[PDB]
Amino acid sequence: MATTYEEFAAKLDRLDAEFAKKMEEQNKRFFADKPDEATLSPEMKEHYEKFEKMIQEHTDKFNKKMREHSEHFKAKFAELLEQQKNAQFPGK
Repeated sequence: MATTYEEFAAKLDRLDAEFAKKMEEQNKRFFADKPDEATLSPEMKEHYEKFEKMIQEHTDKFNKKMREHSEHFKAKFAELLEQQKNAQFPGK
């Protein structure tokens, strides 16, 4: 279900606010590698790999300026999963 992420990661690349600060937490993937029930797949680890490359490229500094709108972006994560989940299930 990486789609939900592949769809948001495409539009978030223009914000580098949340996704930019979320990728930096990748290092935590180790300390938090432990099982959390969800046992999510690397579906997001394969796509997010395209964002990190932007961090050191410039996004790292962008997240500082776009951080002003990161308030509404950090929330998008909630709808991110609904983006596709809803895109392939028209009802509500």
